[PDB]
Amino acid sequence: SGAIYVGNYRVVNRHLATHNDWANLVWEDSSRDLLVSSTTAQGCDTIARCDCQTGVYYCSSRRKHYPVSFSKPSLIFVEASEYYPARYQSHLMLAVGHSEPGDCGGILRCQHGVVGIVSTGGNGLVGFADVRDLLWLDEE
Ligand SMILES: NC(=O)[C@@H]1CCC(=O)N([C@@H]2CCCc3ccccc32)C1
Ligand SMILES: [Zn+2]
Repeated sequence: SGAIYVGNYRVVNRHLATHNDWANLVWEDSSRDLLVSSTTAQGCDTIARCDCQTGVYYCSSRRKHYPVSFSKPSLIFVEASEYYPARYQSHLMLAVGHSEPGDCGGILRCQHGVVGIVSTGGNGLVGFADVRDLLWLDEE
């Protein structure tokens, strides 16, 4: 579990969105595993606007933050899980690292701010859903 809280937005994995998220929906994209809902309180996270390929992510299944090198956001084939059939996931970045399903939502960040959140994994790989291209998170 986990979310990004920026301005009056809450960014969560679409497969973990609550009824309150769907009832206050701003934007959702199944192919990216992302959903954004509106909040009453203002959040403290800042989104990175960069092309960094090194950062640090939070792994709840180890209670640890790990430094990682990660690939550029791309269209990657992800195997079937309990939440999605086997399909291509877009805007996904991979790194070598530990990840279990419940690790989804952990933040990946760099020197500029939040880059994305854990969305995929298994077998010593961890995949992050990028949010750096969602410029509208910084306004309205
Ligand atoms: N985004 C997707 O297509 C799904 C979302 C839910 C989900 O459990 N995953 C994978 C399954 C394999 C292990 C694993 C480890 C860590 C995190 C996520 C996963 C991918
Ligand atoms: Zn950066």
